[PDB]
Amino acid sequence: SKPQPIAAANWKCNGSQQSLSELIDLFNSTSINHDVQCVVASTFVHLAMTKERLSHPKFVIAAQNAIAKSGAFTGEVSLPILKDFGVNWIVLGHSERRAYYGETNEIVADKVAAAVASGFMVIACIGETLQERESGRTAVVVLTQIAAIAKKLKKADWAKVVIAYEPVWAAGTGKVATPQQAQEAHALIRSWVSSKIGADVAGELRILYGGSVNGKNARTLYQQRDVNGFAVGGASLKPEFVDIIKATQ
Amino acid sequence: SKPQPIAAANWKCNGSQQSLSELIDLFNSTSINHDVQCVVASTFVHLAMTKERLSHPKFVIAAQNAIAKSGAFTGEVSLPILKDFGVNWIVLGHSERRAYYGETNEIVADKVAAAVASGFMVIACIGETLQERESGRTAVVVLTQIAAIAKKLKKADWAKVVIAYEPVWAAGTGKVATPQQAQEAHALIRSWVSSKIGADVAGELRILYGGSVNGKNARTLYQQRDVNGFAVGGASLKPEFVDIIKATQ
Ligand SMILES: [K+]
Ligand SMILES: [K+]
Repeated sequence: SKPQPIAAANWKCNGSQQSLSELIDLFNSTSINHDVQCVVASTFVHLAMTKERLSHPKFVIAAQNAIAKSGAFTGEVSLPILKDFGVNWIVLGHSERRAYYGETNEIVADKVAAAVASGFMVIACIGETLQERESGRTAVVVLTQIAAIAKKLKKADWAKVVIAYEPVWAAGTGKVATPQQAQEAHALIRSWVSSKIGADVAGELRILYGGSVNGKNARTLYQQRDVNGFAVGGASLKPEFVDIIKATQ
Repeated sequence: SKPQPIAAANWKCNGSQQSLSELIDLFNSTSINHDVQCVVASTFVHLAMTKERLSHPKFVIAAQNAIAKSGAFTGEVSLPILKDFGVNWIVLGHSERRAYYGETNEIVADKVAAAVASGFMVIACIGETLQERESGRTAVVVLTQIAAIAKKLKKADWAKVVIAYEPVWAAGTGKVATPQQAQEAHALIRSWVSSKIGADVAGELRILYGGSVNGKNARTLYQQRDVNGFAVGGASLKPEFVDIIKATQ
Protein backbone atom coordinates (compact mmCIF):
# COMPACT_ATOMS: atom_id res chain seq x y z
CA SER A 1 0.00 0.00 0.00
CA LYS A 2 0.91 3.69 -0.06
CA PRO A 3 3.20 5.25 2.56
CA GLN A 4 2.04 8.00 4.94
CA PRO A 5 0.32 10.77 2.91
CA ILE A 6 1.32 14.43 3.20
CA ALA A 7 -0.84 17.55 2.99
CA ALA A 8 1.47 20.54 2.63
CA ALA A 9 0.28 24.14 2.80
CA ASN A 10 2.49 26.47 0.76
CA TRP A 11 1.29 29.91 1.81
CA LYS A 12 3.95 31.45 -0.44
CA CYS A 13 4.49 35.19 0.01
CA ASN A 14 1.10 35.88 1.59
CA GLY A 15 -0.75 36.54 4.82
CA SER A 16 -1.28 38.98 7.66
CA GLN A 17 -1.01 38.29 11.39
CA GLN A 18 -4.81 38.31 11.63
CA SER A 19 -5.65 36.29 8.51
CA LEU A 20 -3.08 33.56 9.20
CA SER A 21 -4.00 33.24 12.88
CA GLU A 22 -7.66 32.77 11.92
CA LEU A 23 -6.62 30.02 9.49
CA ILE A 24 -4.44 28.39 12.14
CA ASP A 25 -7.40 28.43 14.56
CA LEU A 26 -9.42 26.53 11.96
CA PHE A 27 -6.62 24.00 11.52
CA ASN A 28 -6.37 23.53 15.29
CA SER A 29 -10.10 22.87 15.60
CA THR A 30 -10.10 20.43 12.68
CA SER A 31 -10.33 16.76 13.63
CA ILE A 32 -8.25 14.45 11.44
CA ASN A 33 -8.97 10.74 11.84
CA HIS A 34 -6.29 9.18 9.63
CA ASP A 35 -2.50 9.00 9.53
CA VAL A 36 -1.37 12.03 7.53
CA GLN A 37 1.48 14.48 7.99
CA CYS A 38 0.17 18.02 7.53
CA VAL A 39 2.70 20.76 6.86
CA VAL A 40 2.37 24.54 7.14
CA ALA A 41 4.96 26.52 5.19
CA SER A 42 4.67 30.20 6.09
CA THR A 43 6.96 33.11 5.25
CA PHE A 44 10.02 33.54 7.47
CA VAL A 45 8.26 36.46 9.16
CA HIS A 46 5.27 34.39 10.27
CA LEU A 47 7.32 31.44 11.54
CA ALA A 48 7.29 32.72 15.13
CA MET A 49 3.53 33.27 15.18
CA THR A 50 2.88 29.89 13.55
CA LYS A 51 5.09 28.12 16.09
CA GLU A 52 3.22 29.61 19.04
CA ARG A 53 -0.29 29.23 17.62
CA LEU A 54 -0.29 25.94 15.70
CA SER A 55 -1.11 23.14 18.15
CA HIS A 56 -2.61 20.34 16.06
CA PRO A 57 -0.68 17.06 16.65
CA LYS A 58 -0.72 16.12 12.96
CA PHE A 59 0.72 19.48 11.89
CA VAL A 60 4.35 20.52 11.51
CA ILE A 61 5.87 23.81 10.36
CA ALA A 62 8.13 24.43 7.37
CA ALA A 63 10.12 27.21 5.73
CA GLN A 64 9.73 27.99 2.02
CA ASN A 65 13.46 28.45 1.37
CA ALA A 66 16.94 28.64 2.89
CA ILE A 67 20.63 28.81 2.05
CA ALA A 68 23.15 26.25 3.30
CA LYS A 69 25.22 28.29 5.75
CA SER A 70 25.02 31.45 7.85
CA GLY A 71 27.23 34.35 6.77
CA ALA A 72 27.49 37.50 4.68
CA PHE A 73 24.30 37.00 2.67
CA THR A 74 22.07 40.01 3.40
CA GLY A 75 18.35 39.26 3.10
CA GLU A 76 18.65 35.47 3.19
CA VAL A 77 17.93 32.88 5.89
CA SER A 78 20.23 29.92 6.60
CA LEU A 79 19.55 26.34 7.72
CA PRO A 80 21.28 26.69 11.11
CA ILE A 81 19.06 29.71 11.83
CA LEU A 82 15.95 27.66 11.04
CA LYS A 83 17.23 24.69 13.04
CA ASP A 84 17.93 26.92 16.04
CA PHE A 85 14.44 28.37 15.59
CA GLY A 86 12.91 24.90 15.86
CA VAL A 87 11.88 24.55 12.22
CA ASN A 88 12.52 21.01 10.98
CA TRP A 89 10.67 20.97 7.65
CA ILE A 90 11.45 22.89 4.47
CA VAL A 91 10.31 23.37 0.88
CA LEU A 92 13.20 23.62 -1.58
CA GLY A 93 13.57 24.17 -5.31
CA HIS A 94 10.06 25.51 -5.84
CA SER A 95 9.32 26.36 -9.48
CA GLU A 96 9.02 30.06 -8.65
CA ARG A 97 12.53 30.09 -7.15
CA ARG A 98 13.87 28.13 -10.13
CA ALA A 99 12.26 30.73 -12.40
CA TYR A 100 12.73 34.02 -10.54
CA TYR A 101 15.71 33.58 -8.23
CA GLY A 102 18.36 31.73 -10.22
CA GLU A 103 17.96 28.32 -8.59
CA THR A 104 19.38 25.80 -11.07
CA ASN A 105 19.12 22.01 -10.81
CA GLU A 106 22.48 21.92 -9.02
CA ILE A 107 21.75 24.83 -6.69
CA VAL A 108 18.54 23.08 -5.63
CA ALA A 109 20.49 19.84 -5.18
CA ASP A 110 23.07 21.53 -2.95
CA LYS A 111 20.39 23.09 -0.74
CA VAL A 112 18.54 19.78 -0.39
CA ALA A 113 21.69 17.84 0.53
CA ALA A 114 22.62 20.57 3.02
CA ALA A 115 19.14 20.46 4.54
CA VAL A 116 19.17 16.66 4.88
CA ALA A 117 22.66 16.75 6.42
CA SER A 118 21.31 19.28 8.91
CA GLY A 119 18.53 16.81 9.75
CA PHE A 120 15.64 18.49 7.92
CA MET A 121 12.67 16.75 6.37
CA VAL A 122 12.75 18.10 2.82
CA ILE A 123 10.02 18.65 0.26
CA ALA A 124 12.04 18.89 -2.95
CA CYS A 125 10.13 20.34 -5.90
CA ILE A 126 10.48 19.37 -9.56
CA GLY A 127 8.40 19.87 -12.71
CA GLU A 128 8.47 21.01 -16.34
CA THR A 129 7.17 24.21 -17.96
CA LEU A 130 4.67 24.54 -20.81
CA GLN A 131 7.48 25.12 -23.30
CA GLU A 132 9.25 21.97 -22.10
CA ARG A 133 6.11 19.81 -22.15
CA GLU A 134 4.92 21.04 -25.56
CA SER A 135 8.39 20.35 -26.97
CA GLY A 136 8.01 16.77 -25.75
CA ARG A 137 10.64 17.15 -23.05
CA THR A 138 8.62 16.34 -19.92
CA ALA A 139 10.56 13.16 -19.16
CA VAL A 140 14.08 14.47 -19.77
CA VAL A 141 13.47 17.63 -17.73
CA VAL A 142 11.93 16.02 -14.63
CA LEU A 143 14.41 13.14 -14.63
CA THR A 144 17.34 15.54 -15.02
CA GLN A 145 15.96 17.54 -12.09
CA ILE A 146 15.73 14.58 -9.72
CA ALA A 147 19.00 13.10 -11.00
CA ALA A 148 20.81 16.26 -9.93
CA ILE A 149 19.30 16.02 -6.45
CA ALA A 150 20.13 12.32 -6.12
CA LYS A 151 23.75 13.01 -7.11
CA LYS A 152 24.28 14.79 -3.78
CA LEU A 153 22.38 12.24 -1.70
CA LYS A 154 23.00 8.76 -0.32
CA LYS A 155 20.39 5.99 -0.23
CA ALA A 156 19.75 6.48 3.49
CA ASP A 157 19.08 10.20 2.97
CA TRP A 158 15.88 9.53 1.02
CA ALA A 159 14.11 8.72 4.29
CA LYS A 160 14.16 12.47 4.92
CA VAL A 161 13.23 13.45 1.36
CA VAL A 162 9.81 14.16 -0.15
CA ILE A 163 9.28 14.80 -3.87
CA ALA A 164 6.72 17.32 -5.11
CA TYR A 165 5.80 17.33 -8.79
CA GLU A 166 4.75 20.77 -10.01
CA PRO A 167 2.80 20.80 -13.26
CA VAL A 168 4.30 24.22 -14.07
CA TRP A 169 2.79 23.88 -17.55
CA ALA A 170 -0.62 24.30 -15.88
CA ALA A 171 0.32 27.21 -13.61
CA GLY A 172 -1.55 30.27 -14.89
CA THR A 173 -1.07 29.04 -18.46
CA GLY A 174 -4.73 28.25 -19.09
CA LYS A 175 -3.95 24.53 -19.12
CA VAL A 176 -5.48 21.99 -16.74
CA ALA A 177 -3.80 18.80 -15.54
CA THR A 178 -5.90 15.64 -15.62
CA PRO A 179 -5.56 12.88 -12.99
CA GLN A 180 -4.09 10.70 -15.76
CA GLN A 181 -1.47 13.31 -16.68
CA ALA A 182 -0.48 13.69 -13.03
CA GLN A 183 -0.25 9.92 -12.52
CA GLU A 184 1.93 9.54 -15.62
CA ALA A 185 4.39 12.08 -14.22
CA HIS A 186 4.40 10.49 -10.76
CA ALA A 187 4.83 6.96 -12.14
CA LEU A 188 7.75 8.19 -14.24
CA ILE A 189 9.47 9.63 -11.17
CA ARG A 190 8.68 6.45 -9.23
CA SER A 191 10.20 4.29 -11.96
CA TRP A 192 13.44 6.29 -11.99
CA VAL A 193 13.89 6.13 -8.21
CA SER A 194 13.28 2.37 -8.25
CA SER A 195 15.96 1.66 -10.86
CA LYS A 196 18.46 4.33 -9.78
CA ILE A 197 18.12 4.34 -5.98
CA GLY A 198 16.15 1.23 -5.02
CA ALA A 199 12.72 -0.40 -5.13
CA ASP A 200 12.67 -0.18 -1.34
CA VAL A 201 13.21 3.59 -1.45
CA ALA A 202 10.72 4.04 -4.29
CA GLY A 203 8.06 2.20 -2.29
CA GLU A 204 8.55 4.49 0.71
CA LEU A 205 8.97 7.74 -1.22
CA ARG A 206 6.15 10.26 -0.97
CA ILE A 207 5.46 11.89 -4.32
CA LEU A 208 3.19 14.89 -3.81
CA TYR A 209 1.09 16.58 -6.48
CA GLY A 210 1.92 20.28 -6.51
CA GLY A 211 -0.72 21.59 -8.89
CA SER A 212 -3.96 23.50 -8.40
CA VAL A 213 -6.47 21.49 -6.36
CA ASN A 214 -9.82 21.84 -4.63
CA GLY A 215 -11.66 19.41 -2.36
CA LYS A 216 -13.27 17.53 -5.23
CA ASN A 217 -10.42 17.00 -7.69
CA ALA A 218 -7.98 16.20 -4.87
CA ARG A 219 -10.04 13.13 -3.95
CA THR A 220 -9.85 11.98 -7.57
CA LEU A 221 -6.13 12.77 -7.78
CA TYR A 222 -5.36 10.80 -4.62
CA GLN A 223 -7.01 7.74 -6.19
CA GLN A 224 -4.02 7.57 -8.54
CA ARG A 225 -1.44 4.87 -7.78
CA ASP A 226 1.59 7.13 -7.37
CA VAL A 227 0.01 10.17 -5.71
CA ASN A 228 0.93 10.39 -2.03
CA GLY A 229 -0.59 13.74 -1.12
CA PHE A 230 -0.50 17.39 -2.12
CA ALA A 231 1.74 20.44 -2.04
CA VAL A 232 -1.02 23.04 -2.20
CA GLY A 233 -0.63 26.64 -3.36
CA GLY A 234 -3.56 29.06 -3.39
CA ALA A 235 -6.12 26.76 -1.79
CA SER A 236 -3.88 26.39 1.27
CA LEU A 237 -4.75 29.95 2.32
CA LYS A 238 -8.42 28.98 2.43
CA PRO A 239 -10.66 26.77 4.62
CA GLU A 240 -10.74 24.54 1.51
CA PHE A 241 -7.36 23.15 2.63
CA VAL A 242 -9.23 21.11 5.24
CA ASP A 243 -11.04 19.32 2.41
CA ILE A 244 -7.68 18.66 0.76
CA ILE A 245 -6.48 17.02 3.97
CA LYS A 246 -9.58 14.82 3.97
CA ALA A 247 -8.88 13.98 0.31
CA THR A 248 -5.94 11.86 1.52
CA GLN A 249 -8.51 9.74 3.42
CA SER B 1 25.79 71.24 10.91
CA LYS B 2 25.05 67.61 10.05
CA PRO B 3 21.62 65.96 9.85
CA GLN B 4 20.70 63.30 12.42
CA PRO B 5 23.32 60.51 12.38
CA ILE B 6 22.45 56.83 11.92
CA ALA B 7 24.09 53.72 13.38
CA ALA B 8 22.78 50.76 11.39
CA ALA B 9 23.39 47.19 12.52
CA ASN B 10 23.27 44.73 9.63
CA TRP B 11 23.40 41.27 11.21
CA LYS B 12 23.08 39.80 7.71
CA CYS B 13 22.35 36.06 7.64
CA ASN B 14 23.58 35.36 11.17
CA GLY B 15 22.64 34.79 14.79
CA SER B 16 20.79 32.42 17.09
CA GLN B 17 17.93 33.20 19.46
CA GLN B 18 20.42 33.22 22.33
CA SER B 19 23.31 35.19 20.80
CA LEU B 20 21.05 37.91 19.39
CA SER B 21 19.21 38.10 22.72
CA GLU B 22 22.47 38.94 24.48
CA LEU B 23 23.24 41.67 21.94
CA ILE B 24 19.79 43.17 22.46
CA ASP B 25 20.17 43.07 26.25
CA LEU B 26 23.41 45.03 25.91
CA PHE B 27 21.77 47.52 23.54
CA ASN B 28 18.88 47.99 25.98
CA SER B 29 21.27 48.73 28.86
CA THR B 30 23.32 51.16 26.78
CA SER B 31 22.83 54.83 27.62
CA ILE B 32 22.78 56.97 24.48
CA ASN B 33 22.86 60.70 25.22
CA HIS B 34 23.11 62.33 21.79
CA ASP B 35 20.57 62.39 18.97
CA VAL B 36 21.10 59.35 16.75
CA GLN B 37 18.81 56.88 15.01
CA CYS B 38 20.03 53.36 15.76
CA VAL B 39 18.86 50.60 13.43
CA VAL B 40 18.88 46.81 13.86
CA ALA B 41 18.36 44.79 10.68
CA SER B 42 17.90 41.13 11.63
CA THR B 43 16.86 38.22 9.43
CA PHE B 44 13.14 37.80 8.70
CA VAL B 45 13.08 34.92 11.21
CA HIS B 46 14.38 37.00 14.12
CA LEU B 47 12.14 40.03 13.52
CA ALA B 48 9.55 38.85 16.04
CA MET B 49 12.02 38.22 18.86
CA THR B 50 13.64 41.59 18.15
CA LYS B 51 10.32 43.45 18.28
CA GLU B 52 9.60 41.85 21.64
CA ARG B 53 12.92 42.25 23.43
CA LEU B 54 14.42 45.40 21.89
CA SER B 55 13.08 48.35 23.89
CA HIS B 56 15.74 51.05 23.59
CA PRO B 57 13.97 54.30 22.57
CA LYS B 58 16.61 55.28 19.99
CA PHE B 59 16.46 51.92 18.21
CA VAL B 60 14.26 50.91 15.28
CA ILE B 61 13.99 47.56 13.52
CA ALA B 62 14.72 46.96 9.84
CA ALA B 63 14.41 44.23 7.23
CA GLN B 64 17.43 43.28 5.13
CA ASN B 65 15.39 42.78 1.96
CA ALA B 66 11.89 42.54 0.49
CA ILE B 67 9.97 42.32 -2.76
CA ALA B 68 7.33 44.86 -3.80
CA LYS B 69 4.11 42.83 -3.59
CA SER B 70 2.61 39.73 -1.98
CA GLY B 71 1.79 36.73 -4.16
CA ALA B 72 3.20 33.60 -5.77
CA PHE B 73 6.81 34.19 -4.76
CA THR B 74 7.78 31.19 -2.62
CA GLY B 75 10.51 31.93 -0.08
CA GLU B 76 10.31 35.71 -0.40
CA VAL B 77 8.91 38.41 1.90
CA SER B 78 6.88 41.40 0.68
CA LEU B 79 6.59 45.02 1.83
CA PRO B 80 2.90 44.71 2.80
CA ILE B 81 3.75 41.72 5.01
CA LEU B 82 6.55 43.67 6.69
CA LYS B 83 4.29 46.69 7.16
CA ASP B 84 1.62 44.52 8.78
CA PHE B 85 4.33 43.09 11.04
CA GLY B 86 5.16 46.59 12.28
CA VAL B 87 8.53 46.83 10.54
CA ASN B 88 9.04 50.28 9.03
CA TRP B 89 12.73 50.31 8.11
CA ILE B 90 14.54 48.35 5.41
CA VAL B 91 17.94 47.87 3.79
CA LEU B 92 17.79 47.51 0.00
CA GLY B 93 20.26 46.89 -2.80
CA HIS B 94 23.02 45.55 -0.57
CA SER B 95 26.20 44.58 -2.44
CA GLU B 96 25.67 40.94 -1.50
CA ARG B 97 22.24 40.94 -3.15
CA ARG B 98 23.60 42.85 -6.15
CA ALA B 99 26.27 40.18 -6.61
CA TYR B 100 24.57 36.93 -5.58
CA TYR B 101 20.86 37.43 -6.13
CA GLY B 102 20.55 39.28 -9.43
CA GLU B 103 19.60 42.72 -8.13
CA THR B 104 20.62 45.13 -10.89
CA ASN B 105 20.65 48.93 -10.55
CA GLU B 106 17.11 49.02 -11.93
CA ILE B 107 15.89 46.19 -9.69
CA VAL B 108 17.22 48.03 -6.64
CA ALA B 109 15.59 51.26 -7.84
CA ASP B 110 12.18 49.60 -8.17
CA LYS B 111 12.37 48.11 -4.67
CA VAL B 112 13.42 51.44 -3.16
CA ALA B 113 10.57 53.28 -4.89
CA ALA B 114 8.09 50.60 -3.81
CA ALA B 115 9.31 50.77 -0.22
CA VAL B 116 9.05 54.56 -0.08
CA ALA B 117 5.56 54.37 -1.59
CA SER B 118 4.59 51.97 1.21
CA GLY B 119 5.83 54.34 3.91
CA PHE B 120 9.18 52.72 4.67
CA MET B 121 12.39 54.43 5.71
CA VAL B 122 14.96 53.11 3.25
CA ILE B 123 18.70 52.58 3.54
CA ALA B 124 19.74 52.24 -0.10
CA CYS B 125 23.17 50.72 -0.72
CA ILE B 126 25.59 51.81 -3.43
CA GLY B 127 29.29 51.05 -3.92
CA GLU B 128 32.03 50.03 -6.33
CA THR B 129 34.10 46.85 -6.51
CA LEU B 130 37.87 46.56 -6.07
CA GLN B 131 38.44 46.43 -9.84
CA GLU B 132 36.17 49.42 -10.47
CA ARG B 133 38.12 51.59 -8.02
CA GLU B 134 41.61 50.55 -9.15
CA SER B 135 40.56 51.14 -12.76
CA GLY B 136 39.46 54.63 -11.73
CA ARG B 137 35.77 54.04 -12.41
CA THR B 138 34.40 54.69 -8.91
CA ALA B 139 32.61 57.91 -9.88
CA VAL B 140 30.81 56.57 -12.95
CA VAL B 141 29.82 53.33 -11.20
CA VAL B 142 28.58 54.82 -7.92
CA LEU B 143 26.77 57.77 -9.51
CA THR B 144 25.10 55.49 -12.07
CA GLN B 145 23.76 53.37 -9.20
CA ILE B 146 22.17 56.33 -7.40
CA ALA B 147 20.96 57.81 -10.70
CA ALA B 148 18.98 54.65 -11.45
CA ILE B 149 17.41 55.01 -8.01
CA ALA B 150 16.79 58.73 -8.56
CA LYS B 151 14.86 58.10 -11.79
CA LYS B 152 12.18 56.20 -9.87
CA LEU B 153 11.82 58.81 -7.11
CA LYS B 154 9.94 62.07 -6.78
CA LYS B 155 11.65 64.86 -4.80
CA ALA B 156 9.52 64.22 -1.71
CA ASP B 157 10.74 60.60 -1.52
CA TRP B 158 14.29 61.56 -0.53
CA ALA B 159 13.03 62.50 2.94
CA LYS B 160 12.55 58.76 3.49
CA VAL B 161 15.82 57.78 1.80
CA VAL B 162 19.15 57.11 3.48
CA ILE B 163 22.18 56.47 1.27
CA ALA B 164 24.74 53.89 2.37
CA TYR B 165 28.03 54.15 0.49
CA GLU B 166 29.42 50.63 0.81
CA PRO B 167 32.55 49.83 -1.24
CA VAL B 168 32.53 46.11 -2.05
CA TRP B 169 36.27 45.76 -1.42
CA ALA B 170 35.66 46.83 2.19
CA ALA B 171 32.76 44.47 2.87
CA GLY B 172 33.94 41.96 5.47
CA THR B 173 37.47 42.01 4.06
CA GLY B 174 38.95 43.88 7.02
CA LYS B 175 40.09 46.57 4.60
CA VAL B 176 38.28 49.65 5.87
CA ALA B 177 38.32 52.80 3.74
CA THR B 178 40.46 55.64 5.07
CA PRO B 179 38.55 58.70 6.36
CA GLN B 180 39.77 60.46 3.21
CA GLN B 181 38.52 57.80 0.78
CA ALA B 182 35.12 57.77 2.49
CA GLN B 183 34.85 61.56 2.61
CA GLU B 184 35.84 61.85 -1.05
CA ALA B 185 33.10 59.42 -2.06
CA HIS B 186 30.48 60.99 0.21
CA ALA B 187 31.35 64.45 -1.10
CA LEU B 188 30.96 63.16 -4.65
CA ILE B 189 27.55 61.63 -3.90
CA ARG B 190 26.14 64.68 -2.11
CA SER B 191 27.44 66.96 -4.87
CA TRP B 192 25.56 64.92 -7.47
CA VAL B 193 22.41 64.95 -5.34
CA SER B 194 22.81 68.71 -4.89
CA SER B 195 23.12 69.36 -8.62
CA LYS B 196 20.57 66.84 -9.90
CA ILE B 197 17.96 66.66 -7.15
CA GLY B 198 18.48 69.92 -5.27
CA ALA B 199 20.70 71.65 -2.72
CA ASP B 200 17.94 71.41 -0.12
CA VAL B 201 17.64 67.63 -0.50
CA ALA B 202 21.41 67.12 -0.40
CA GLY B 203 21.64 69.16 2.80
CA GLU B 204 19.23 66.84 4.59
CA LEU B 205 20.41 63.60 3.00
CA ARG B 206 22.12 61.10 5.31
CA ILE B 207 25.12 59.38 3.73
CA LEU B 208 26.40 56.42 5.74
CA TYR B 209 29.65 54.55 5.24
CA GLY B 210 29.72 50.76 5.30
CA GLY B 211 32.70 48.43 5.09
CA SER B 212 34.76 46.98 7.94
CA VAL B 213 33.68 49.67 10.39
CA ASN B 214 34.74 48.86 13.95
CA GLY B 215 35.01 50.52 17.35
CA LYS B 216 38.53 51.73 16.59
CA ASN B 217 38.09 53.45 13.22
CA ALA B 218 34.50 54.71 13.54
CA ARG B 219 35.24 57.94 15.41
CA THR B 220 37.81 59.21 12.90
CA LEU B 221 35.53 58.18 10.02
CA TYR B 222 32.61 60.17 11.41
CA GLN B 223 34.77 63.27 11.93
CA GLN B 224 34.65 63.76 8.15
CA ARG B 225 32.48 66.50 6.64
CA ASP B 226 30.03 64.34 4.70
CA VAL B 227 29.85 61.21 6.86
CA ASN B 228 26.49 60.91 8.62
CA GLY B 229 26.85 57.50 10.26
CA PHE B 230 27.59 53.86 9.55
CA ALA B 231 26.23 50.63 8.13
CA VAL B 232 27.89 47.95 10.25
CA GLY B 233 28.17 44.25 9.49
CA GLY B 234 30.52 42.05 11.50
CA ALA B 235 31.10 44.50 14.34
CA SER B 236 27.32 44.83 14.77
CA LEU B 237 27.31 41.23 16.01
CA LYS B 238 29.69 42.25 18.80
CA PRO B 239 29.56 44.49 21.91
CA GLU B 240 31.82 46.73 19.81
CA PHE B 241 28.71 48.17 18.13
CA VAL B 242 28.05 50.29 21.24
CA ASP B 243 31.36 52.08 20.64
CA ILE B 244 30.36 52.75 17.03
CA ILE B 245 27.11 54.35 18.21
CA LYS B 246 29.00 56.70 20.54
CA ALA B 247 31.45 57.44 17.72
CA THR B 248 28.70 59.41 15.97
CA GLN B 249 29.38 62.31 18.38
K1 LIG C 1 -4.72 25.23 -5.14
K1 LIG D 1 0.13 33.41 -4.12
